[PDB]
Amino acid sequence: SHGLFKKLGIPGPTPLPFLGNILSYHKGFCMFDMECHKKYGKVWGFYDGQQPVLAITDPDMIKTVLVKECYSVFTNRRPFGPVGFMKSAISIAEDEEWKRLRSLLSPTFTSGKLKEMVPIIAQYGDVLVRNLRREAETGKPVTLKDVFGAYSMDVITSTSFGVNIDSLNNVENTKKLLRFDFLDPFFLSITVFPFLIPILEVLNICVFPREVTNFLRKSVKRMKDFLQLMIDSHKALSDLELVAQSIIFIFAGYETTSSVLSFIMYELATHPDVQQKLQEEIDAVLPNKAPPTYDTVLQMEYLDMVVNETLRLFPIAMRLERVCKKDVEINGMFIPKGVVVMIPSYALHRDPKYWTEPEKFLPERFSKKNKDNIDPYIYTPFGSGPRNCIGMRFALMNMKLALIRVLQNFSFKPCKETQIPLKLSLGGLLQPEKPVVLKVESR
Amino acid sequence: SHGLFKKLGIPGPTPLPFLGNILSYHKGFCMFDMECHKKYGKVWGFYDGQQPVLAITDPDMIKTVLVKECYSVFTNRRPFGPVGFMKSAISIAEDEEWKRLRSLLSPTFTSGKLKEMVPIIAQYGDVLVRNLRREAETGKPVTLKDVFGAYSMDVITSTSFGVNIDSLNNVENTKKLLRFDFLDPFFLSITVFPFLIPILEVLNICVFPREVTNFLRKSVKRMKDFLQLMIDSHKALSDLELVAQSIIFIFAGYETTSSVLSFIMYELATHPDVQQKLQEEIDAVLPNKAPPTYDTVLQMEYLDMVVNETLRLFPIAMRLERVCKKDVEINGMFIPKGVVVMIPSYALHRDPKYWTEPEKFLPERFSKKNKDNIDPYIYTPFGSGPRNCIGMRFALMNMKLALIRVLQNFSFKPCKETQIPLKLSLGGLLQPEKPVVLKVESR
Ligand code: HEM
Ligand code: HEM
Repeated sequence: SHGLFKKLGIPGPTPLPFLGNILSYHKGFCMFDMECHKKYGKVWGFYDGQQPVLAITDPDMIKTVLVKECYSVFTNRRPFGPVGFMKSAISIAEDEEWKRLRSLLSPTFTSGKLKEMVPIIAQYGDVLVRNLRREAETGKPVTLKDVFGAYSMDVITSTSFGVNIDSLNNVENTKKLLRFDFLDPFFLSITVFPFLIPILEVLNICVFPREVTNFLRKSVKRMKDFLQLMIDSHKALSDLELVAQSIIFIFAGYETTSSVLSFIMYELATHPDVQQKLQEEIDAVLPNKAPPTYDTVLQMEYLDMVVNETLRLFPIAMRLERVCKKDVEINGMFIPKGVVVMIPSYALHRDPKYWTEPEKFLPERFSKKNKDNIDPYIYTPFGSGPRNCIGMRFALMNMKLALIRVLQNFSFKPCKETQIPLKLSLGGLLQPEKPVVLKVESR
Repeated sequence: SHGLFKKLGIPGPTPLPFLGNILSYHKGFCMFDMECHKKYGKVWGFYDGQQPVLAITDPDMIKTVLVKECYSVFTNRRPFGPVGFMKSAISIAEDEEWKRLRSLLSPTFTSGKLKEMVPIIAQYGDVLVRNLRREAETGKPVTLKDVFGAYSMDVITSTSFGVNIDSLNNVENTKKLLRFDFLDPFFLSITVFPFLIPILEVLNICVFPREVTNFLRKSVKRMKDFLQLMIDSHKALSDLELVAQSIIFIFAGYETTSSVLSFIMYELATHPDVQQKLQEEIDAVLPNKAPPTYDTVLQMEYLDMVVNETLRLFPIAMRLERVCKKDVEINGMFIPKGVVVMIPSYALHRDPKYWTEPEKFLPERFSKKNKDNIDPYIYTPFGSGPRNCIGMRFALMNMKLALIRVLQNFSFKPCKETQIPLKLSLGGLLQPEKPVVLKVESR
């Protein structure tokens, strides 16, 4: 299989037997994508073990894959690995099963359901503030991912299950047992030995820990709006499949939001003029520290620009991927069946062809003047098409609500322990090498 | 997975952990199907390892599976196992790849191409006769599968590749290395360890021997009408995929025809009145030992009845199977995705509900009077629907041509070594326990 791109005339790094190009992931696959783009141009191919992967960067071709030919050709992501019952999670499911799950779970994220959650998640924005004042009087720098993770977990639990637990002063199975998720050498052996995935499945081995899953399974059992929207009810949902969607939302609510929130606060700390301008917008829109509402959040243009520019620099998804279901010929190029088509979001977000000074944090990229010159298929922090991020609206609103409440009360500065410039971890996930610590001063 | 049929309300034999019901194959799976039909009625379910299999016997439901819902639900047979490049063989391919192969190879078996082969395969019918006279003068009984296999291999090679080799006096890679195909304990371990199939594939392990495949690969290479119909040319064929179809046809030409021919000659030997009546029809239609033609073969009604009644007693395919592609509800019954739907041809052919005295060889079942009372979905020796036997017309013509030439010259009788009644082998394939030996006397 390692002669595919050579026969297609498609350039790429020469693969090694068995391993493919996975050894070039020593720099992390975000640096691999950037170097491959620089060296091979618009399109290139490489191998994850034996799996051929075709990387595309042309906006026309990206839109054809993500949007135009989603249902007919590019329906599914690359198979997850040994999952067990998590095969029914929406982000893992394939074909008509995903179509049903996407249709059944879409009502959860409507702007009507979104407006209902804002009074619920503003109560934790005040607990988050009080928790911040505790360490603000301490005088020593704060670890943001701890307090933001507690906030994000509190928000996702109550909005999903209606359970209200202050995480910082306590909460274990969730959060404390949701974090885990290591960069094991097991995942590397999965791509080198993908033929072993059916072995681990029959041994009831899964990447998820069996004790937390059975906790949620029995947690939702004694639980007898997202939890309501599935219960009150294509085809009706199942009990064990009920739990699968909860794990995704919990992980997406906790891990994603709190990681991006820490990146934003880092950028605000290292750019005080941006922090001051954002604080001035918040005080103008919400005079006298008025509580943020659904409609006031949507009125803050500079807040939207700061969130967007941070998601440009740190697209936590790093890559978009779709499995080619059949032989196709897109935009003048032929894709054989079984090839994983990959869009390197991280490299595209930092490409000098579309971004001026791409490494610099400049929110004015997303101003109403310059936003029209931004291609929606180069800048894809939430993906695109029918399989984009279903919680995009919730994530943006959840992050902005936390940012407003936090900046109304505090200003953030670098401390002696702050890593400047921030160094990204090379172990897969888009996270800082050192945890982000910042000085917090009450306004 | 072993609780599926219990939750469906579908009866069946209680499966063992890991193994399923495969231990009940000690009697051979043809006896297993007959006993299950007798015990559980119209429908039942069992497990090949972890694989659930649903057996159906209602003619309405069979027609829905084989004919009505072939392209939408029941397109593919159960996956073959470790195949290697033989995954592109038409009888193994799935979905649109099978559709292309079925469309590209259908012109091989037209009645026009069939009429062209009759003058070609009549030359071996005369070599077969001369070979038979040699052992007829010997005076000792003859092993039919040897002389019929040589004939069938000669016919399939010349009709497929245009190569003309007298097999009996010689031919090795083909035939002598085509037979092999043992009832290994490896196939049993395949169903118990179906998760290991991707392991054997990556180790370049296949059920087919690697030396014969590369012989045909290089045989057809120096070969630079079936071989012509693919070369002279949906999507064009491939070199390594060229060889895959040749292996199927060679195996189907050799193994299938010669096994059924031996069953027919056994029945003729143990029913002299049937043999005499058939000989009288052949002498009436072809006076003075006239060579059989395409049109004279189709005129022999009693010849057709004898072939059909033998295929009722010995349907060498034993089972028809289709993988359920999606959740469906057929004829008032719900089939979940991934269940193998199986039609037990052997048991249906010997069911007292449709056949009087089912164990008895009675060609008058298929007379023009009684043939109308035969359901085409109970009697399915060549399958049915778009995925039936593509070589049905060729096989029937090839067998009848051999039978005519053989019975014009010889009469067949049991000898002291003849096994009466014939005992079927319990090791999977529908073949006699003892090889069929018969006394051959020149007319
Ligand atoms: C800053 C926060 C987030 C970012 C940047 C983000 C980004 C993404 C991206 C890029 C995808 C893949 C899109 C594609 O393949 O085209 C995705 C998928 C998904 N996200 Fe998010 N996401 C975020 C937060 C969330 C949240 C808070 C939730 C739920 C509470 C969520 C639920 C999902 C689901 C269910 C999918 C899979 C959808 C499907 O396969 O149909 N995400 N996300
Ligand atoms: C007495 C002789 C034969 C019998 C009883 C027989 C029976 C069958 C049956 C029952 C099937 C499966 C049908 C289904 O699944 O519905 C089949 C498939 C097939 N047979 Fe035969 N067959 C015979 C001879 C031959 C010959 C001589 C050839 C070629 C030279 C051949 C080529 C094929 C092929 C290619 C398939 C698979 C077709 C597909 O999957 O589309 N068969 N046969």
